[PDB]
Amino acid sequence: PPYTITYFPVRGRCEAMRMLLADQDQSWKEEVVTMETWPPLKPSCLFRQLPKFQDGDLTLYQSNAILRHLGRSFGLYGKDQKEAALVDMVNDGVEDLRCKYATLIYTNYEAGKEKYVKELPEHLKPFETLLSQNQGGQAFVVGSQISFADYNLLDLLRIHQVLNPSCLDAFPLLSAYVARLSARPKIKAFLASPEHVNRPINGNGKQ
Amino acid sequence: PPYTITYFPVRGRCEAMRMLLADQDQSWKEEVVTMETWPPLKPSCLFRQLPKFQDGDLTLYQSNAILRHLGRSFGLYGKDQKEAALVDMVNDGVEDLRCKYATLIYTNYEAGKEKYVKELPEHLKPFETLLSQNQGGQAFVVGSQISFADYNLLDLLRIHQVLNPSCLDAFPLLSAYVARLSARPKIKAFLASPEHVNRPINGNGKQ
Ligand SMILES: N[C@@H](CCC(=O)N[C@@H](CS(=O)(=O)O)C(=O)NCC(=O)O)C(=O)O
Ligand SMILES: N[C@@H](CCC(=O)N[C@@H](CS(=O)(=O)O)C(=O)NCC(=O)O)C(=O)O
Repeated sequence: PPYTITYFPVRGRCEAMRMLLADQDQSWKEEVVTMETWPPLKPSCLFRQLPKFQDGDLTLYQSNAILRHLGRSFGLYGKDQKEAALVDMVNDGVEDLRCKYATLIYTNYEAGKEKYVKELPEHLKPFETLLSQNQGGQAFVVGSQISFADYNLLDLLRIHQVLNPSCLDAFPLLSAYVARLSARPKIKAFLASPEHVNRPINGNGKQ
Repeated sequence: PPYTITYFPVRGRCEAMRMLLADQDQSWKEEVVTMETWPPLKPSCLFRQLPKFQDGDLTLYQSNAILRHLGRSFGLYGKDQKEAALVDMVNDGVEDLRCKYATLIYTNYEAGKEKYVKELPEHLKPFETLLSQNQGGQAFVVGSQISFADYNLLDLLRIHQVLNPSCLDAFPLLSAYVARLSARPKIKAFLASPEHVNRPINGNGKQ
């Protein structure tokens, strides 16, 4: 610690790590980058993009690398080696779908939305399946304790319910899971926050 | 162990993990899937895609989760928690470019090649820089020993020299890096093996 997140004024790729830190009782500083401060900041960013994260003397880029680091710092990475590998698997499945939603939103929202929405159940089904194989869907996506991939999947499922309000109809454990995890008191508090409610999900007005 | 890779007849998302295993003196079984056997196997794959990897009784999917699993299993994840964060970030930068190379190859090869090749220096310069900062570029991408991220970046660099043979000309540290790590005796023995040589880089004939 201390922690500082530098990012655009959107939820985007940082709302999962914000919920993690909130649920872990951490406080962090928000360095908001606007349209005017982005073109000069940009060339000093290693992969020329945001997020950027500072944790004491460590500066990190790449949102999943920031989640894996916080996962190691708070013991949110499985109870053993097999479990760590399964948490990585789920998080990459989350990242693949997060990538397709970003392409839809930012590049083909109007024409592609219905297509996207029609293929979506095949992309959500693997998570319903993991949840049924694990402790009756009553616990987390891997194991009996929360991992960084649960914050990232919770975020993904919540932005997709905005995109398509009935997308979890065929998936009961996924609907119960969104409800359960959203009611965790520090996450519930964060989701009610002005900071959370006042920023768009994405940076182009589409949602 | 034992290790079985199930995948299509290509280098694709499996050559980095094949090189890692060879360099580590491991043997593995190759289960090759074809156009005829893929449509029945596809519904049993968790995220409906290959590679699938078996390590004794652990079945994994997601190419980077498999590489992180092997990094954990073989001490190829940096010397401490800060280095592990850095290895994760490097590997995620490789995956972003790997996913753009796959879009060019599979959706836009002929029309996109020139624009892709023009933007490539900007996507390679992050790696050159990383190397500049690490023992003057004479070691690996993070620290003093190899990580799973070096296997993945080396594969990414080698398939980009096939795409555009002069791409590393402005990047002397990356150039030297490819030469150095490809000369590692077990990787060089792998790279000359018919098993490697006869496998196409991609599944559609483009390179
Ligand atoms: N792989 C990167 C992707 C980050 C990325 O795409 N960043 C975007 C912002 S956002 O889509 O995540 O909101 C960016 O900085 N874009 C500005 C630019 O490319 O100039 C990560 O996961 O951190
Ligand atoms: N995130 C997955 C991506 C795997 C993926 O794209 N798999 C392709 C094969 S390849 O492009 O990597 O060669 C596939 O299974 N395609 C068949 C299908 O989607 O039906 C990973 O990293 O492993």
